[PDB]
Amino acid sequence: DIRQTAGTGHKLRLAFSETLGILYLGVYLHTPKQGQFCVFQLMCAESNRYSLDHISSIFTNQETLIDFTFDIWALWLDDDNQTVVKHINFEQAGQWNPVFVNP
Repeated sequence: DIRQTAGTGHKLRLAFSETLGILYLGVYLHTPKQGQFCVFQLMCAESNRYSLDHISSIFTNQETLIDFTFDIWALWLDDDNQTVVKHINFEQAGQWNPVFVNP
């Protein structure tokens, strides 16, 4: 899936939140067009078993993922040492903001 950027397939696939509940995850899927993300709930119970339950099936980004912190920060890699960062507010809805600078 590397295309022209050899070694970029090596990336984190799983992020967790800093919310002291620790109750949900972010997961990255790769696709021919740059991937998707999923969100899962974690339910813990007196039955002594933990459930991992789907919430967000799909989520759409842009450049080649380095790392992500899940509100979902996405940090991306491009050629010649280039970068882009993106935020998305999710509510099912998505508001998006990227990074671009011309100096």
